[PDB]
Amino acid sequence: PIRRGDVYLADLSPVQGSEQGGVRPVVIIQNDTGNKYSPTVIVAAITGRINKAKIPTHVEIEKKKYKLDKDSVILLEQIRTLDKKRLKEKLTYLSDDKMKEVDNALMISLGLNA
Amino acid sequence: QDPIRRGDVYLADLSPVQGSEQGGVRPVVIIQNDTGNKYSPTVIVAAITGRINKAKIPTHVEIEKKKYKLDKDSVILLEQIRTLDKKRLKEKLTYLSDDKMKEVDNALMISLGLN
Repeated sequence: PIRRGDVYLADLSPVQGSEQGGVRPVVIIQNDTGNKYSPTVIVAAITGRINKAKIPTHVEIEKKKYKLDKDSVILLEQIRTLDKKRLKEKLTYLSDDKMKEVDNALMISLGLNA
Repeated sequence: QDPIRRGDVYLADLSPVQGSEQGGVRPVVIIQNDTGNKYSPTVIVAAITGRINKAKIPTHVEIEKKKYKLDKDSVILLEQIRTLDKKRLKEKLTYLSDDKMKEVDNALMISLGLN
Protein backbone atom coordinates (compact mmCIF):
# COMPACT_ATOMS: atom_id res chain seq x y z
CA PRO A 1 0.00 0.00 0.00
CA ILE A 2 2.69 2.44 -1.09
CA ARG A 3 1.01 5.75 -1.94
CA ARG A 4 2.03 8.96 -3.70
CA GLY A 5 2.89 11.47 -0.99
CA ASP A 6 4.31 8.87 1.41
CA VAL A 7 7.73 9.48 2.91
CA TYR A 8 9.88 6.38 3.26
CA LEU A 9 13.42 5.76 4.37
CA ALA A 10 15.49 4.43 1.47
CA ASP A 11 19.06 3.59 0.51
CA LEU A 12 20.08 5.70 -2.46
CA SER A 13 23.71 4.51 -2.46
CA PRO A 14 25.82 3.92 -4.38
CA VAL A 15 25.77 7.23 -6.31
CA GLN A 16 28.22 9.33 -8.38
CA GLY A 17 29.29 12.94 -8.14
CA SER A 18 26.51 15.32 -7.18
CA GLU A 19 23.71 12.72 -7.13
CA GLN A 20 22.14 12.42 -3.68
CA GLY A 21 23.24 9.19 -2.03
CA GLY A 22 22.99 7.63 1.40
CA VAL A 23 20.07 6.36 3.44
CA ARG A 24 17.55 9.17 3.58
CA PRO A 25 13.86 10.03 3.47
CA VAL A 26 12.30 10.18 0.03
CA VAL A 27 8.80 11.12 -1.02
CA ILE A 28 6.90 8.91 -3.47
CA ILE A 29 6.04 10.90 -6.60
CA GLN A 30 4.85 8.05 -8.81
CA ASN A 31 1.14 7.72 -9.67
CA ASP A 32 -0.72 5.22 -7.48
CA THR A 33 -1.45 2.68 -10.20
CA GLY A 34 2.29 2.15 -10.54
CA ASN A 35 2.77 2.29 -6.76
CA LYS A 36 0.18 -0.44 -6.51
CA TYR A 37 1.19 -2.87 -9.25
CA SER A 38 4.76 -2.04 -10.30
CA PRO A 39 8.09 -3.47 -9.05
CA THR A 40 9.47 0.10 -8.91
CA VAL A 41 8.54 3.49 -7.50
CA ILE A 42 9.63 7.01 -8.42
CA VAL A 43 10.81 9.25 -5.60
CA ALA A 44 12.30 12.63 -4.79
CA ALA A 45 15.09 12.84 -2.22
CA ILE A 46 14.78 14.77 1.03
CA THR A 47 17.70 16.41 2.82
CA GLY A 48 18.39 18.42 5.97
CA ARG A 49 17.81 22.14 5.54
CA ILE A 50 21.20 23.86 5.31
CA ASN A 51 20.37 27.49 4.57
CA LYS A 52 17.26 29.57 3.87
CA ALA A 53 17.25 29.94 0.08
CA LYS A 54 14.53 30.29 -2.53
CA ILE A 55 15.03 27.49 -5.06
CA PRO A 56 12.02 26.87 -7.35
CA THR A 57 12.76 23.10 -7.37
CA HIS A 58 12.93 22.88 -3.60
CA VAL A 59 10.05 22.39 -1.18
CA GLU A 60 10.53 22.94 2.55
CA ILE A 61 8.94 20.65 5.15
CA GLU A 62 8.69 21.30 8.90
CA LYS A 63 10.41 19.00 11.39
CA LYS A 64 7.42 18.80 13.74
CA LYS A 65 4.26 18.17 11.66
CA TYR A 66 5.99 15.43 9.72
CA LYS A 67 8.24 13.57 12.18
CA LEU A 68 11.74 14.51 11.16
CA ASP A 69 15.18 14.79 12.69
CA LYS A 70 15.30 18.28 11.32
CA ASP A 71 13.67 20.92 9.19
CA SER A 72 14.13 19.44 5.74
CA VAL A 73 13.78 20.20 2.06
CA ILE A 74 12.54 18.02 -0.80
CA LEU A 75 14.75 18.27 -3.83
CA LEU A 76 12.68 17.92 -6.99
CA GLU A 77 15.85 18.05 -9.08
CA GLN A 78 16.98 14.82 -7.41
CA ILE A 79 14.56 12.14 -8.42
CA ARG A 80 14.86 8.49 -9.28
CA THR A 81 13.17 5.18 -9.92
CA LEU A 82 13.86 2.73 -7.10
CA ASP A 83 13.10 -0.95 -6.79
CA LYS A 84 10.53 -1.28 -4.02
CA LYS A 85 13.00 -3.47 -2.13
CA ARG A 86 14.96 -0.30 -1.41
CA LEU A 87 12.11 1.06 0.68
CA LYS A 88 12.71 0.67 4.40
CA GLU A 89 10.26 1.91 7.01
CA LYS A 90 7.57 4.42 6.10
CA LEU A 91 8.30 7.58 8.10
CA THR A 92 5.23 9.67 7.29
CA TYR A 93 3.07 11.18 4.56
CA LEU A 94 2.71 14.72 3.20
CA SER A 95 -0.45 16.84 3.29
CA ASP A 96 -2.43 17.71 0.17
CA ASP A 97 -1.22 21.30 0.23
CA LYS A 98 2.37 20.23 0.56
CA MET A 99 1.90 17.79 -2.32
CA LYS A 100 0.58 20.66 -4.42
CA GLU A 101 3.80 22.55 -3.70
CA VAL A 102 5.64 19.38 -4.72
CA ASP A 103 3.70 18.98 -7.98
CA ASN A 104 4.57 22.55 -8.81
CA ALA A 105 8.28 22.17 -8.12
CA LEU A 106 8.20 18.96 -10.15
CA MET A 107 6.63 20.69 -13.14
CA ILE A 108 9.27 23.39 -12.98
CA SER A 109 12.07 20.83 -12.61
CA LEU A 110 10.90 18.76 -15.59
CA GLY A 111 10.08 21.66 -17.91
CA LEU A 112 6.33 21.00 -17.88
CA ASN A 113 3.58 23.63 -17.93
CA ALA A 114 -0.19 23.94 -17.31
CA GLN B 1 26.94 26.67 -19.71
CA ASP B 2 26.72 23.14 -21.13
CA PRO B 3 25.01 22.75 -24.51
CA ILE B 4 22.80 20.13 -22.84
CA ARG B 5 19.20 20.89 -23.79
CA ARG B 6 15.88 19.22 -22.97
CA GLY B 7 14.96 16.47 -25.43
CA ASP B 8 18.52 15.46 -26.31
CA VAL B 9 19.28 11.77 -26.39
CA TYR B 10 22.65 10.85 -24.86
CA LEU B 11 24.41 7.58 -24.21
CA ALA B 12 24.85 7.06 -20.47
CA ASP B 13 25.92 4.49 -17.92
CA LEU B 14 23.05 3.73 -15.55
CA SER B 15 24.89 0.95 -13.78
CA PRO B 16 24.99 -0.14 -11.02
CA VAL B 17 21.28 -0.69 -10.37
CA GLN B 18 19.11 -2.98 -8.23
CA GLY B 19 16.24 -5.29 -9.09
CA SER B 20 13.94 -3.94 -11.79
CA GLU B 21 15.65 -0.53 -12.18
CA GLN B 22 17.04 -0.06 -15.68
CA GLY B 23 20.82 -0.41 -15.68
CA GLY B 24 23.55 -0.67 -18.26
CA VAL B 25 24.90 1.75 -20.84
CA ARG B 26 21.96 2.95 -22.88
CA PRO B 27 20.34 5.95 -24.50
CA VAL B 28 18.48 8.34 -22.26
CA VAL B 29 16.46 11.42 -23.06
CA ILE B 30 17.01 14.63 -21.07
CA ILE B 31 13.80 15.62 -19.33
CA GLN B 32 15.14 18.36 -17.08
CA ASN B 33 14.34 22.01 -17.74
CA ASP B 34 17.02 23.92 -19.64
CA THR B 35 18.02 26.26 -16.85
CA GLY B 36 19.13 23.21 -14.85
CA ASN B 37 20.65 21.59 -17.93
CA LYS B 38 22.66 24.75 -18.42
CA TYR B 39 23.86 25.53 -14.90
CA SER B 40 23.44 22.43 -12.76
CA PRO B 41 25.94 19.60 -12.07
CA THR B 42 23.13 17.06 -12.70
CA VAL B 43 20.49 16.30 -15.33
CA ILE B 44 17.23 14.37 -15.16
CA VAL B 45 16.66 11.68 -17.77
CA ALA B 46 14.31 8.94 -18.87
CA ALA B 47 15.73 5.59 -19.97
CA ILE B 48 15.31 4.24 -23.49
CA THR B 49 15.17 0.54 -24.32
CA GLY B 50 14.72 -1.75 -27.31
CA ARG B 51 11.07 -2.38 -28.12
CA ILE B 52 10.29 -6.00 -27.12
CA ASN B 53 6.68 -6.24 -28.28
CA LYS B 54 4.25 -3.55 -29.41
CA ALA B 55 2.12 -2.81 -26.35
CA LYS B 56 0.07 0.17 -25.28
CA ILE B 57 1.59 1.44 -22.05
CA PRO B 58 0.55 4.99 -21.08
CA THR B 59 4.03 5.65 -19.60
CA HIS B 60 5.82 4.45 -22.73
CA VAL B 61 6.68 6.49 -25.82
CA GLU B 62 7.80 4.73 -29.01
CA ILE B 63 10.58 6.14 -31.21
CA GLU B 64 11.49 5.00 -34.73
CA LYS B 65 14.97 3.72 -35.65
CA LYS B 66 15.11 5.71 -38.95
CA LYS B 67 14.28 9.32 -37.83
CA TYR B 68 16.55 8.90 -34.81
CA LYS B 69 19.50 6.87 -35.92
CA LEU B 70 19.10 3.99 -33.55
CA ASP B 71 20.21 0.39 -33.51
CA LYS B 72 16.56 -0.53 -33.18
CA ASP B 73 13.00 0.64 -32.85
CA SER B 74 12.98 1.80 -29.25
CA VAL B 75 10.71 2.94 -26.43
CA ILE B 76 11.19 5.66 -23.84
CA LEU B 77 10.21 4.52 -20.37
CA LEU B 78 8.76 7.41 -18.38
CA GLU B 79 8.47 5.18 -15.33
CA GLN B 80 12.27 4.81 -15.34
CA ILE B 81 13.73 8.21 -14.66
CA ARG B 82 16.64 9.47 -12.66
CA THR B 83 18.98 12.31 -11.84
CA LEU B 84 22.47 11.69 -13.20
CA ASP B 85 25.68 13.59 -12.67
CA LYS B 86 26.55 15.09 -16.05
CA LYS B 87 29.83 13.15 -16.01
CA ARG B 88 27.71 10.06 -16.75
CA LEU B 89 26.76 11.48 -20.13
CA LYS B 90 28.79 9.98 -22.99
CA GLU B 91 28.26 10.98 -26.60
CA LYS B 92 25.09 12.74 -27.69
CA LEU B 93 23.24 10.40 -30.05
CA THR B 94 20.41 12.63 -31.26
CA TYR B 95 17.50 14.83 -30.28
CA LEU B 96 13.72 14.31 -30.30
CA SER B 97 11.22 16.36 -32.28
CA ASP B 98 8.74 18.76 -30.67
CA ASP B 99 5.82 16.41 -31.31
CA LYS B 100 7.66 13.48 -29.82
CA MET B 101 8.56 15.63 -26.83
CA LYS B 102 4.87 16.42 -26.38
CA GLU B 103 4.14 12.71 -26.25
CA VAL B 104 6.93 12.48 -23.68
CA ASP B 105 5.55 15.33 -21.57
CA ASN B 106 2.16 13.61 -21.52
CA ALA B 107 3.60 10.20 -20.53
CA LEU B 108 5.60 11.98 -17.84
CA MET B 109 2.52 13.67 -16.43
CA ILE B 110 0.73 10.33 -16.30
CA SER B 111 3.75 8.62 -14.70
CA LEU B 112 4.10 11.27 -11.98
CA GLY B 113 0.42 11.70 -11.21
CA LEU B 114 0.21 15.25 -12.51
CA ASN B 115 -2.67 16.80 -14.44
